[PDB]
This record gives sequence, C-alpha cells and structure tokens, in this order.
Amino acid sequence: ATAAEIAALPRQKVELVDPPFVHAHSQVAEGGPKVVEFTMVIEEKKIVIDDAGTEVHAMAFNGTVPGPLMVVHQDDYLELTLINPETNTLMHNIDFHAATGALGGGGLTEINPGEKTILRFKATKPGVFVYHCAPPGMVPWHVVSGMNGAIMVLPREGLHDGKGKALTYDKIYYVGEQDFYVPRDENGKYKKYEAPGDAYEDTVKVMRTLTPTHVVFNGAVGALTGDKAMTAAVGEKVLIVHSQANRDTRPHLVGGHGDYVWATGKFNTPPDVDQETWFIPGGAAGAAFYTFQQPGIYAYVNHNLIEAFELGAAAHFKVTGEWNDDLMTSVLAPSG
Amino acid sequence: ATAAEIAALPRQKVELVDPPFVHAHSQVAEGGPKVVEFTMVIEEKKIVIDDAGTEVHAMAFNGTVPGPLMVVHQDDYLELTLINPETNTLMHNIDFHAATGALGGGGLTEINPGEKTILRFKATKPGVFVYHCAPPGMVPWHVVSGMNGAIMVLPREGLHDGKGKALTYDKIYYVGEQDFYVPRDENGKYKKYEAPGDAYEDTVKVMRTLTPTHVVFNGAVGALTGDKAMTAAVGEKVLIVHSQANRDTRPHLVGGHGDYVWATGKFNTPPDVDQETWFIPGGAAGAAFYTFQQPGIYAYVNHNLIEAFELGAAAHFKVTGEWNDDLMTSVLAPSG
Amino acid sequence: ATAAEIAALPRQKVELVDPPFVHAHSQVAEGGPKVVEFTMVIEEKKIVIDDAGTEVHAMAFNGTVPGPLMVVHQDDYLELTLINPETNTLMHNIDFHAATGALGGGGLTEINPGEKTILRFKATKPGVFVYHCAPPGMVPWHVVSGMNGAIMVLPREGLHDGKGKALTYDKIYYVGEQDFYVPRDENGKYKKYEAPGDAYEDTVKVMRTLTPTHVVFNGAVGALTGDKAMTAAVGEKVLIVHSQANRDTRPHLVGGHGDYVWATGKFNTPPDVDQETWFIPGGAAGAAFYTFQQPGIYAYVNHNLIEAFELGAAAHFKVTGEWNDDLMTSVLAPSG
Ligand SMILES: O=N[O-]
Ligand SMILES: O=N[O-]
Ligand SMILES: O=N[O-]
Ligand SMILES: [Cu+2]
Ligand SMILES: [Cu+2]
Ligand SMILES: [Cu+2]
Ligand SMILES: [Cu+2]
Ligand SMILES: [Cu+2]
Ligand SMILES: [Cu+2]
Repeated sequence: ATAAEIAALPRQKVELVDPPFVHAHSQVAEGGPKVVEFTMVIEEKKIVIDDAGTEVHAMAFNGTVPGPLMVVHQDDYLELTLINPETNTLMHNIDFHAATGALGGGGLTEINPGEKTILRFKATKPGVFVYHCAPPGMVPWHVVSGMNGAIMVLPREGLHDGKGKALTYDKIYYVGEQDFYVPRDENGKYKKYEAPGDAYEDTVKVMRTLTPTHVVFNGAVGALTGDKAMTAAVGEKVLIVHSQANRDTRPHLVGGHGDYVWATGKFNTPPDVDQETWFIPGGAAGAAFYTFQQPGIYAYVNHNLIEAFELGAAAHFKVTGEWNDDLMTSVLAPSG
Repeated sequence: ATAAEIAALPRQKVELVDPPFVHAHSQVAEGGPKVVEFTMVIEEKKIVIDDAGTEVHAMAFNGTVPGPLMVVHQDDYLELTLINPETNTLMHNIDFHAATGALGGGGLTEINPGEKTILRFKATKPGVFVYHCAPPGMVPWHVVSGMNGAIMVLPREGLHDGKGKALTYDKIYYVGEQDFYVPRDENGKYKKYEAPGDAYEDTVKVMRTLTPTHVVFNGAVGALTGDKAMTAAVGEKVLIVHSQANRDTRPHLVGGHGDYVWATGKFNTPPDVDQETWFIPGGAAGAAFYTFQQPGIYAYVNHNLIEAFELGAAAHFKVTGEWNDDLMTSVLAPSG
Repeated sequence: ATAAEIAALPRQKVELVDPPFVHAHSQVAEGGPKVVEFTMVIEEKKIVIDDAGTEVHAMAFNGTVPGPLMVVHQDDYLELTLINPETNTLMHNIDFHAATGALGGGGLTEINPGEKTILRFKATKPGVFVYHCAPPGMVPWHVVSGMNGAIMVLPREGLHDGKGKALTYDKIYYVGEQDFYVPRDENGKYKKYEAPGDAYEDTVKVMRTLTPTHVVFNGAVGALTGDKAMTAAVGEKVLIVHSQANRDTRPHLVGGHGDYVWATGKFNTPPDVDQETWFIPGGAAGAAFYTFQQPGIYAYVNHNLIEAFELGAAAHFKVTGEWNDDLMTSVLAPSG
C-alpha cells in the first residue's frame, strides 16, 4: 500500500481496558483494513505482589502488569502513541513481536522521560503476540519488572479450527504471566528499595540464578481469585490468551481441557486439540479455546505445580450451571 | 445418553499391573461402551531411590511410583475405587486430567486415612493423560512425593497415523518420570525423617529452588536398566507412554527414533514423525511409537543429559535380532 | 540395499566449513543415492567464552564449538572418518541422532587418543538432527564441553511447505547453542585449569545445579556479532538451523519471524507458520525459514532474555536493502 492509500484508510481510536479483560472488538472484521489507534502511558510504580507485602518497582505499560491486550485484524495497521512521562526515570521503548522491522519497533520508539512517539506497523500475520520493552543493554531487567503484554491479530474472518470450521468465543480473557526476581536479605526476607535503580545490582544477581521468587498472573499472587476470579457458565465458549515474555509456562485448566489450543499462538498454524496441559515458550503468547461443561470452581495454573502453588501461578474460574453426572459422578462419597 | 442407558452398560473389573508393564487390553474396542472398574490402595511408605540409600516418604497409588497405567477406550466410563488405609497419616484424593469436572475428580475424592471413595467419569477425549493426587494447599508436595501416574484412553478404532493408516503396537510400556526434592544437611548428606510430615518444611525449601535432587524413571535411579531393562525384538512395534506430572521432560531413544509421536499425548492431534527428541511439558503425558530395526542395548533418556546421567533419568531397552549393515556399519573399527 | 549395491554407489567427498557457514550442497538432490564422505579431527583445546577471559576446556569436533553442519539427502549414506589425535587425553566417540543402531553410532566409534574410525549409516529420515560425543559414564561432561553439532538430511526433492509448495532458501546458517558450567572460586571468579580432567569434579558440581554460568552461540558470548554477524538482504530467503544438545532453547528473530519453522526439526512433520518464538528441546535441532522484508540490524536470541542478555545467547543479522514504510513507520519520532 502507498502512503496515500494508508492515509485514506479509516481510523478507529480504541480505549484500552485492564487485564484480564479485553477491549470491545468484533471477531469477524467489520469492513476493510483500518488504522487502529491506541495510546499507552508508561508508569514506573511500586506494586505489591503478594500477601506479605513484597514490593516491586514495576515498569508498567498503561499502569498495569501485564500491559493491556490490543486487538486488531490481519492487515489492519496498529498505530501506537507511546508516552514516557517526565515523572519516570528510565528510557523505554516497545518491541511488538507482531511487527516487522527495526527490532519489532524497538529501534524507533526509544523515548526518554518527557518524550512520546507514534509507531505504526501493518499486522500482517494473525495470532496472539507478545510485546515488551527492550532498551539496549537493559532488556531483561525491564521485561522482568513487568514491562510486557500481548496483542491479538484476528484473521479477518475470525477464528476457525484446523479443518475450516468457525470457532466463535462468547468471551475472552488475557492472562499475562510474570516471573519476578526479588532480592532477599540475610533472613530470607524480601528487600524494599527507594527507587528502581537501587534494586538493579541485587536483582540481576537473582535473575542470573534463572530461578524466579514469584511467578504470577495479572501482577500478583492470587490476583485472579476471589472477587477477581474469572467467570463462565456451562455451555459458554471462552478463549484464554496467555503470555510469558521471558520464561516458559505450561497452562492447564484443572477440571477442564483446552479443546483447541494454538500453543504457538499463531492462527495459521492448526490448533492442537483435547489438550490437558499446553506449552508456551518464553517470548510468546498462546491461546486456548474451551466450552465449559461442568459448573463449580476451576483452577487455571502453570502446571509445574511448585510454580503454581508455591510461587503464585494459579487463577480460578467460577462457573455457574447444572452438574453433569454422565460426565462425572461420585458413586460413593468419602466414607469409612 | 438416557439414565437407563448408562445404568445398562456392562461393568468390567480389571486387574492392574505395576509399571512399566500395562494390564491386558485390546487396541480396538471390544464391544460398545463399558464402565471399566479399577481399585487402588494408597500406600505411604519409605522407598530408597539411589545407590547411596537416599530415602523418600513416597505417597503411592497402588503402592508404586508412578501409579499404574489404566487403559480404557473413548466414551467408556472409568470407575475408580480409591482406598486410603487407616495406617496412612495424610488425606489424599485424585485428579484425572482425562476427566471433566470437580478439579478432575479431586473435589469429590478427598479421603482421610480409614476412608474410601468411588469416582466415575466418562472418558470423552482420546489420549494419554496424567492423574495425580491434589489435596488443596499441599498439591505439589503430594505430586513430587510420587503420587501420580497416567491413563490411556484409546480411540475405539485403535491408533492411526496422520494419514489414517492403522498403527498397531506389539507391546506397550509406561515410563513415569519423577522429580524428587530431597533435603540435605549442611554436610551435603540427604536427610532421613521418621514421618512424612516431618520433612514438609525442609522439602518445600528444596522445591522452591525448582532444582530436583533426583529425576528418575519408575521411582529410582537405574530402575529400568540392567536386569530390568525393557525389551523388544527387531521388527517389533512398541508404544512408549511417558508422563511427568510436575516438570518438563524431553524423551529420546538413543540409537532409535519416535516414528510417530503424539507429543501432546492427544490422539486427535496428528502425531509428529521421525522424531529424535520429543517434548512433554510438566503436567502431561505423551506417547511414542517405534518399530525397532537394530538389535542391541538402547538407552532411553530425558535428553537434558545432566538430568539423565547425573540425576537418574536413564532407562535401557535390550533388543534381540539380526544386525542391519545397510542401516549402519563400522567400515573401520577403532584402530591406531 | 545389499553390500554390493552400496559398493556400487557413487561417492562424494565433502569439505566442511566452520559454523555458522554451511558447506556447499544442493537443496534438490543431484542424482541418485551416494555415499557422502566427511572427515573430522577431534581437538581438545582451550576456548575463551566471555570478555572476562573465562576459559572452557572444549572437546571440539573439527576444532569448533559447535562441530560443523554436515548436509546429505534422505537415503544417501553418511560415511564419517573420525580422528582422535595422540595429542588429546580422552577417549571420544560420536552419536548421530539421525542414525539407527548402536546408540547412534556411539557404540561403534569409541576411539582412544591415537585412533581413528570410519562409520557409515543410511540417512533414512529427513530433517536436522543433533550429533554429539557420548562416552559411557561421562556423557554430559563431553556434551557440555562443546562436543556436539548437527547434520541436515534434506528431502531428495528439497524443502516444501505444509501444502507441498517448494521452499528454496538463498542462504543457510547454522547456530549451535551451548550451555556451559564453569566452576567459580570463593570470590566468584571463574577458575582456570591446565588439563581437561583437572576440572571434571568442579564442573560436575556446577552441572548438577542445572544452572549454566553461560549460554552462548558458536562457543562464546558475542561470537555471532560484529565481524561475525550473519548477513542477508531484503527479499532473501534464509534458513536458520539451530541446535542444543543438552538443554532447551526458544529462538526468536528480533524484528522478524519464523515464516515456516520445523520446530521438531523433522521435515516430514509439517512446519508451524508465522512464528514469533519457537521451541527446541535439549537434545534436538530445529530449522526456521524466513524471507527478510526490512533492512537493518536484527538480534537473534534464545528468548529467555536473561539467557540471551545476561548469559550470552544473542547473535546479530545485518540486512541490507530498502526500508518498507508500509510494514512499519515512525509516524512521530521520539520527541518532547
Ligand atoms: O490438574 N492440575 O493440577
Ligand atoms: O542420543 N542420546 O544421548
Ligand atoms: O523480541 N526479542 O526480545
Ligand atoms: Cu522499559
Ligand atoms: Cu522479544
Ligand atoms: Cu496424596
Ligand atoms: Cu494436574
Ligand atoms: Cu568426547
Ligand atoms: Cu543424544
């Protein structure tokens, strides 16, 4: 397309929403290609990641960890206005794994505190993709400080299974998984720092052990539980997008399955089916489609159970509806 | 189907056998859907896992680590009677990843010592699936104490390749891989405990390093080597079911291949072919089909070779038959 | 084929080149099956792997880490003459994951210093495969000392996508990724030794932590950068073969994609497409095909960013050509 043709395309400004929710969109594209506009302000901010009060100096796109899910359709253009407020202290940028050129956009979006930039790229490939900050020489530190999220590039005709049958979800959730490396003192207690820079040296030492102290969903142990548990109903079709920008994960819906899973996150790659536990490598996003069949509470976890239950990688789903005794029944309840 | 229809299905009791062997079954279903009954007694007992007398207080379904492989066909019902003797000290339950609802059955099978329960579930999806104990609040501790196994839900018409041709094995083995986390004193010696609970704190500390002290097959270093090597003959077709309920593994048959590998373990997902090393994520089972072409001793390992040869994840296959010089030949033996 | 039939086949002597380059070959087979001859001399030598002068006692096939890529076609025979110079101190052998029998050839190629051997095997399965040394009792030590490489067994008809359309590359690069476990002294300084055997005990203790001190490409931090950055031009199709003989990796071309990726490395397994980050388990090789569309510098990394940017797993591609503003453009460059 020529600059003239792109300039003639319609523009649509989208208001982002905080994970695990996803901004309104249509699965099947409405009309032809458009330039979809998003705006995100970067906030370096202290966040608490567990019940003990452990703090992390997060580097957050749009103020959240993970950053929000941006949704467009194949061949649409995503135009991001990225702002680094003067209140921040570090330079930041953004690398869209969905984009082509200049290190995912990283080479064209380096902004110091007090600056902004607008990047536009054509979303030529359909799938879910990670996006993350990557300042030369300080790449992993920004990413494991929570500066990452994902986008979804839907095929213009929506999702289909491996044989061409349409797959239409009733609702979608975006689960961003984050590995944190928090320094500890001599008593094994997590340390707190005044400014982000103060924690750098101590944090890199922990990062080098390749052993996170916390592995969480939506920025904190238990973030997606209780009144923040995800919800569904028997018969409801749910797409769960999951990302991990730095480390491998293996999602599992306890009590359910992944009916169709684009484990690589790419929609032109046929989805695996009837999955118990799928695998998403560090640096990628994946998506699982499931139709709930039983009511009750479900856990959704990274299936290295130590990471799930000791480190924080566990969420819950509350599901309404009628119990199905054909699928499962307690013939004899626990008894002597 | 109707309530009367389910109640009218035949019921069949099957006797289990210890891993790596598998109980009698037919690859193609015999007759229509049935309710297949199994019974397993849980045994908490000390087992020695290496050549230095290292002990683990195992939590073993049917007295073995891994628990036995249960085999049924798609749309049969699996009805398990699970028994927790009064001589045990902990509450246990079971989550079948093959099942749908109540956390895989975990929510309906919590049995204290002195209790039993009977769970029935319809095996709606074909494939090999992990099953494991999962008491709320102590899930990884039970799983890494060896309380896990797998089941195989065969398609009613048996296995097929990606093109629809039948794949009929001559024999099948079940290799359960276990990551253990045994505490050590300050001198580096593995600690011993009187009761399972006594080791809880020390064990969770090791678990949090995400670094197992041992990674073994069939519950101990060298359990499937030497006089306990698995066997085959040139020309024989073998299915090797492999599971890991908590941590990733990458099986490899040294000197062989995985001709067809359902790496995700699900039969409706076409198998990868001609594999050198496949990948099974923690929380899943996989299956590899191979026709032996050469006689001799083969090693079968988790291909992180440190895990295989330093930590214990190495098994052997002893294969009889005629050597094929076309496939391989020493043109010039080692010589000065 | 009979011994006589094999004896009658034409032979072709190949001259190997140092990674990441690949020796001359034809994608589509030129004529019928042949016996392709290769010769490699094993060199035990010191290599410096980081800018702090850290040393590793490398055990290098052909004198490099990784060993060179050998290319043949399906059903050709690969005849390797392996030499262990009297100047070396250890016995070595070779296991080709591409081969069938005798532990991949390892059981037939054990040569002490001063000996040589000639092994011939039929390349019956198409794809990229790892090859590595594996002396009984000291397998991982040789592999993590850099004694591994890969070979590519091309289909006779060249590469094809999942629907049969031909995929012909303009350039091919071989990236061998190595996990190193270098002992440190009481002050965190890396130790040096005057003999390979002298570091054995210290090295095994680090290996057991399953935590590498370095993760590098072509044997050293920054190896494939600067004077060694890989090159291409906009419009060129490039195949990147990547192997890791002992530990998992997750390749990612920063600013690009894996248009077609045989993640399992096997050509009869259809490639995944539009990949952002692919996964190669320890003990395997994989291959990604990409057509460059933007000029500039690209980073190529293992996407656990700590492994890439703290431990050393990062390479660069320098691409020439015209920038494409349709694919990506800076609407507003970084500014106040
Ligand atoms: O089935 N998840 O523990
Ligand atoms: O080919 N197994 O080391
Ligand atoms: O997109 N690689 O950090
Ligand atoms: Cu940043
Ligand atoms: Cu990235
Ligand atoms: Cu238990
Ligand atoms: Cu589970
Ligand atoms: Cu060697
Ligand atoms: Cu190997």
